[PDB]
Amino acid sequence: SMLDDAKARLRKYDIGGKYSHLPYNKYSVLLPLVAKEGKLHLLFTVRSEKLRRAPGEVCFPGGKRDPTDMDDAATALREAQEEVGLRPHQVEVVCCLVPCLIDTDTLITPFVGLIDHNFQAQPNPAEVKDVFLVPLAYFLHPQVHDQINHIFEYTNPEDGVTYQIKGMTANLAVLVAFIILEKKPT
Ligand SMILES: O=C(Cc1cccc(O)c1)Nc1ccccn1
Repeated sequence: SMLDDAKARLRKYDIGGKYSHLPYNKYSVLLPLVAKEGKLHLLFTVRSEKLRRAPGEVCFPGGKRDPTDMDDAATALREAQEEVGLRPHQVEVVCCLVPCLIDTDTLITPFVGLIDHNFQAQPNPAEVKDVFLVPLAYFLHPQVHDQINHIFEYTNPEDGVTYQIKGMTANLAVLVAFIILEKKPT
């Protein structure tokens, strides 16, 4: 099946806990996969304009590890719950992708999660201005604008709203699309 095939692909890129004990400032992100209308989508947040770090930018749910977290995957799930109301029973964490090094002292670990079909986002307005889906296949043929670094523009055909996706967020979206969608019969 589509979901079994995605999980099987994702598992081949799982690095697991290999890098998780290293003494960094630690953040986790959830790359949330949603199946709608026969296709896979990624769920993105738009950060509240109130936030000091990157107000109004598109990112994945996630945040800083805290002492309660049993592991890095727990960080991502805790933060996703706080930000968009995703409950742990509504997500299956399939794997841990390549961590992202930033600022010399920070390590961001991404987890891919399969999201339950009955989940409906409840944006927490103190943290999240908007939540939206992008079809995973979009990231294979994105609409690119050079700002000189590359920015994706995605227009939701439901309402005509355009979102800008860039940086680590855009890079991780492409990675997940390659992993899941490369080399498939039609
Ligand atoms: O803070 C995060 C996770 C993260 C961590 C490092 C980089 C990044 O782009 C994203 N995501 C968030 C925070 C508030 C509202 C929505 N989403």
